[PDB]
Amino acid sequence: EWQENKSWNAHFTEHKSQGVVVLWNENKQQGFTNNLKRANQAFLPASTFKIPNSLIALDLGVVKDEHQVFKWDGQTRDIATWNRDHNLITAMKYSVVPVYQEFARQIGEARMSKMLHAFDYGNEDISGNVDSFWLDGGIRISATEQISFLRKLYHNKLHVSERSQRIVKQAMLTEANGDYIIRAKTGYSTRIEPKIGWWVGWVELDDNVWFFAMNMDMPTSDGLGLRQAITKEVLKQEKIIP
Amino acid sequence: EWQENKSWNAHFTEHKSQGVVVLWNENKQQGFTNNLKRANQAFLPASTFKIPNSLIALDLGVVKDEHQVFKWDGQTRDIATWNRDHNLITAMKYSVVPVYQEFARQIGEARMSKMLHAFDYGNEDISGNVDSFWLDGGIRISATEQISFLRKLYHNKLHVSERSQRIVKQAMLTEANGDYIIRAKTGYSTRIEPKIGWWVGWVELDDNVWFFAMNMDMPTSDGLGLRQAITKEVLKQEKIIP
Ligand SMILES: CCCCOC(=O)[C@@H](NC(=O)c1c(-c2ccccc2)noc1C)[C@@H]1[NH2+][C@@H](C(=O)O)C(C)(C)S1
Ligand SMILES: Cc1onc(-c2ccccc2)c1C(=O)N[C@H](C(=O)O)[C@@H]1N[C@@H](C(=O)O)C(C)(C)S1
Repeated sequence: EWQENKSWNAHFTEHKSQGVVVLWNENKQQGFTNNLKRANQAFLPASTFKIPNSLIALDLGVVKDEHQVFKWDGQTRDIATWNRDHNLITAMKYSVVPVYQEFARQIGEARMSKMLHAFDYGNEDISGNVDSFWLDGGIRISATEQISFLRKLYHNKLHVSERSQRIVKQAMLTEANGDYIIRAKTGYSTRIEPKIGWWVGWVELDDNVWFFAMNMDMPTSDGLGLRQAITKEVLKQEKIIP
Repeated sequence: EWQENKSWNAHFTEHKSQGVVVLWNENKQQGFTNNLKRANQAFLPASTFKIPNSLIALDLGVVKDEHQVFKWDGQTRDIATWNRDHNLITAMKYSVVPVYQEFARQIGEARMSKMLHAFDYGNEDISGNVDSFWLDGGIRISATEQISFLRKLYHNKLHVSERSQRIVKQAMLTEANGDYIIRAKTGYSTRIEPKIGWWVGWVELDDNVWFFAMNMDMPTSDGLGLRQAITKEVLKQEKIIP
């Protein structure tokens, strides 16, 4: 079952914005969205690709553990937080593209292609530069295919080791308190039209898990905070979080 | 209820191919597929677009009835059956692209877009050339979206006349005997990757209707007969046909 709930369109209208939110209730095995068509439209994943990229780099030994230091290469880039030493935890937190480009070059085309076929990930197409196909190449994924992928990660059912899956879930930690835990990854696709923002992940409660995937039109970086704000307005209306 | 049935994958691996078959049982309102992900992935419709294009041409009076002759323009093309006079029945049987390109020019961009919105047909996007957008422009549709559309046609529920719907169902007639009737349309998309074959339609029994939509990888035109043969192997396994 998928069920359409157009009342969530209010949360987008409030900000003169357009997009989709998809929720999956793990206990009841039912899905909900404001737009069934856009829920199945495939886009470039941009920084959401850092979840499968991390899994592959750990399983092949390109990354030894979550404390290994990746030293700054000395090139001043326009994002201040990229101009420093990182590990896996900080490289995911600050979406540090140059660290992930170096992992992809060491994984290589052949192993990257075989791993994405085993994950059943989006359209499985890596055409383009081995170190930029998720930003300006031929790979495409829908919000519903993001949920399918994330459910397998949650249950340790991807073909890679239990250990690789546990470390990446630790790196995805975004928020936690007495009411909920959020594990998630942001993305911003800016190189090829149409320009879109992503937020994909899940909410852990005492007795259930809600998986989510949202995308929205992002003509400039001024609206990037709306990825989390709009998603949290839907979770409150559904009584998932206070 | 959607159920995944991976035993059907044997009919694709037998012929060294890959694809999806989707079935819908009208009496039970239940669907079956070998591949839930591919069942909801969007592709160019190619010649399966002759179903909506026929419906719109009839309803606007571009085509008067099933007997009206469309005289060959006297340009020699590749397919020998295209180099002769046609009516609606023979144009759909032989998939005569040049006849349908002239229908699209007389319908025009504004009326074509309005009718695809009224039908809820795929992504409803006609961007590209008015006479080739279903071959190489922006329009996309999934196997499950082809079923939704065909169910409305079967029940005379699309927003055109009853007369337009009855004449198109006549032009779709493919096979009939004492056990079953098949109404359907073939497609073959090669202008954009991946290259795919389509077969969409339904099977009329004495007391039920089974809707189907299949697509499969088609690297050369040598495998085109597999569109029908693999679909009939699934129908036989499920005891829908003898
Ligand atoms: C190795 C250098 C790679 C840069 O790779 C990009 O394509 C990045 N994009 C941009 O720097 C932007 C932005 C913009 C502006 C303000 C704040 C954020 C982004 N506007 O246009 C371009 C071009 C990175 N791509 C994103 C992603 O991978 O999701 C990002 C948020 C990490 S930012
Ligand atoms: C979480 C998170 O937690 N803290 C910050 C933060 C705090 C202060 C400064 C910068 C970031 C942060 C965040 O925003 N991280 C961003 C993110 O991945 O969503 C990335 N980094 C941005 C950038 O460095 O500007 C970017 C536009 C490259 S995408």
